[PDB]
Amino acid sequence: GAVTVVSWGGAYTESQKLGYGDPTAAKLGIPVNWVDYTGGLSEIKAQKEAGAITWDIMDVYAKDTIIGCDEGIFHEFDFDKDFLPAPDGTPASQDFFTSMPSKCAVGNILYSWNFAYNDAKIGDKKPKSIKDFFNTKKFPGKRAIYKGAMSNLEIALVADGVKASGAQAGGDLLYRKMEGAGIDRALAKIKKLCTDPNGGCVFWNAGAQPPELLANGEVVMATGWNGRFFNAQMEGTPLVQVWDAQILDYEYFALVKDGPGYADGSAMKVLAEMTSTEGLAGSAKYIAYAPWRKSSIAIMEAGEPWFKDGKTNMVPHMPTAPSNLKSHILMNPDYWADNQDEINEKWEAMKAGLHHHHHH
Ligand SMILES: [Cl-]
Repeated sequence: GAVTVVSWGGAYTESQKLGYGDPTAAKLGIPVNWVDYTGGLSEIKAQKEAGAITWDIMDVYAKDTIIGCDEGIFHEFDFDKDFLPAPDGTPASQDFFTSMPSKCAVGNILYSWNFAYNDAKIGDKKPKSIKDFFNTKKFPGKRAIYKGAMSNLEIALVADGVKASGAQAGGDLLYRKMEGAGIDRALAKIKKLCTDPNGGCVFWNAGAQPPELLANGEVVMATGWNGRFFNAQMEGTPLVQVWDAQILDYEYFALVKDGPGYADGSAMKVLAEMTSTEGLAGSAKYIAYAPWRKSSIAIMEAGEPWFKDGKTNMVPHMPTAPSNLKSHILMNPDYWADNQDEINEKWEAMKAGLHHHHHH
């Protein structure tokens, strides 16, 4: 019987299907099918409440591993029994480079939220910083920003000169600066950008939208996920990514309880093989996302140039390359799991106000 995996579409799903889904299906004799979504838990909640679950494995935001575990949607793993050791025998828990954020999480890749511009359209002056993203005098034009508050509030505060630390024990220091007053400052900063006659905002939802909006000249700068910009670059689109105040984030799979392949073990078998050393390394032949396992990282580095063409080196494009980390923020999934409802109420009220005050 087939196992249904849910992911984010475009170049990301392609990297997963080619890197590890199709090989897993062929090896195990369990078909592996892909469904596109745009994140969150609303679809799976609706399916679960209706007693009609058709999804088996979900590729999810870090915060949603926590929420989906706490809501009883996802299966709590027994990590070293359920996931495969590295080839040398290292147990999975020691091969995955850090701890899981929830008992329901298993890592796949690391990715960055950053921004890009179209070098052929932007003009002679070239954006170089997150402050440039907000600078409508030096860089007039529309921006694309993510539909949700998550990521936007962080970059807004850093563009306001509030300091992030990047990764360190306890998470990024930025989050302690995102209490009520900091949230209000961030909302004001976004509102300012979106209401400025020399700015304005398009809110993107699907990961394919930022590169498309830039390729078509609909915005002058767009936030997005680095792998989606990378894919467009490798297709010949003259985008340039800016990594100042990039947010380093961790992606996961979760196993849906009571999905079609749950009781019979087929979904778990697929998941264990997709998240193997070889599978996670294989995905990085297609997209600039870093494998979660140390063993997979070592394979990629030793195998450079690792891109599918046998000539493009992948390490300099990775979210974790030192050059790309110089001023990064480390995403905090507990912050967003805990506070997204309260924040979203204020975020959506801000967005509704953009319309109500907008003159045709
Ligand atoms: Cl894409």
